Amino acid sequence: ENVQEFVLKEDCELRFAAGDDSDVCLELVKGYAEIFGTELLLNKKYTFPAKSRVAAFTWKGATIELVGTTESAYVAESTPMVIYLNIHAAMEEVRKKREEQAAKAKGPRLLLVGPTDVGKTTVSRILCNYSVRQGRTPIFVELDVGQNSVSVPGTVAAVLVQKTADVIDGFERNQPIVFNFGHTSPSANLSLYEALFKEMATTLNAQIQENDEAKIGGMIINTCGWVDGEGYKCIVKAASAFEVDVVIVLDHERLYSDLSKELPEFVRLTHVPKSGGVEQRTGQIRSKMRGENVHRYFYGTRANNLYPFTFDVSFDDVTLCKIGHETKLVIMEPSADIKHHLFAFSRSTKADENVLKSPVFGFCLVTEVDLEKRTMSILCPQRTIPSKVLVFSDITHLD
RNA sequence: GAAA
Ligand SMILES: Nc1ncnc2c1ncn2[C@@H]1O[C@H](COP(=O)(O)OP(=O)(O)O)[C@@H](O)[C@H]1O
Ligand SMILES: [Mg+2]
Repeated sequence: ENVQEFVLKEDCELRFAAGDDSDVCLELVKGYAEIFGTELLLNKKYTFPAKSRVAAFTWKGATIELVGTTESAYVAESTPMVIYLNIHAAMEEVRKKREEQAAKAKGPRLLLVGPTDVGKTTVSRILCNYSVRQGRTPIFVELDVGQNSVSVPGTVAAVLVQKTADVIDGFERNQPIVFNFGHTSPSANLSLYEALFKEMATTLNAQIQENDEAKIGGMIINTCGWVDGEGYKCIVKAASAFEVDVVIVLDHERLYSDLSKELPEFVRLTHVPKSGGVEQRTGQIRSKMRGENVHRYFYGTRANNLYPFTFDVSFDDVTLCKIGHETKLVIMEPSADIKHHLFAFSRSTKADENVLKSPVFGFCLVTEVDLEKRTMSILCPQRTIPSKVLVFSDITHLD
């Protein structure tokens, strides 16, 4: 197996992408390095799968070994990493000030905005990790229903971050708060999209009253890439609902310029460039990535294999329903057209007005519909259904 | 974000 050795000076990153076919293994063999804010352990072997795009950054200097076939691999001397560090530094300063002002203190809340493929999710992740590394537990809010790093696509979610992200597997998705939107873009139903993140914000505000460390941890809010048209007023409502202190605009000067005139004067607005290592992804790639996210939801990762159950449910034992006038519930009769669709297990016990603004327990996928036997087969993360009320998502998956 |  073929090996590549890289010497990184201080403030450089090794940018590489694993091949189309094979894995690439990475090992820090000298110095200190981090991958999107998580510290690498000396001499540990991190196996990344095909098509991964990764940057290992060092503040002090590093020597790194890559084993396996790469599509690209190079050391970059210029990065915006200090910018990202300074935003974290600034956040922690606000925390101290507010803690001292509370002899309960509320941490800073930061909204990241900008178009797709600017490294927004990556920055969110760096910022969450740096807070954890500072001793804090931030709440990561994920409003991107398309490319969601917390739950399945078609959801709006939040997780309390208590551990740095796993280098390979991202953050722990333990006990998130998940709302089912049911579409991959907000433009499919914008009034429902706003209702859901408004209920996210209110729910979060109540939950943090019972948790001092989460309250002072603050929020890092990742948004989707829809910054034009109605997408724009939606950024302003999200900044309002979550009472954000800071808006970070990534690589969009007109957007930065427009928010500067509309946001309240107390809201700090910063424009940062995208990293030279962010690469543009096609729709085929993002579609494939939505699929892998679904697969992960049920089957977990290589390091943490999850073992889901495939069992039959009677149509008499459940109620199928669908949201969408934009915010009305509709009872669905079992049909062949629900095959391959995700369904959310609602926390509402009855199919009524409560379903809309209720978070969900989790998701199943309908694999078979047996109309003659009046049963469906579902793939499910647990043994028995946690709720009898099943809410439709337009997201489909072939297992 | 998603669609073409
Ligand atoms: N500095 C970097 N070097 C190499 N790859 C990167 C870097 N920053 C981000 N990436 C990769 O680029 C892709 C897009 O990044 P992402 O944060 O998802 O962008 P956005 O969320 O704005 O669409 C991801 O695969 C990510 O791992
Ligand atoms: Mg993103």
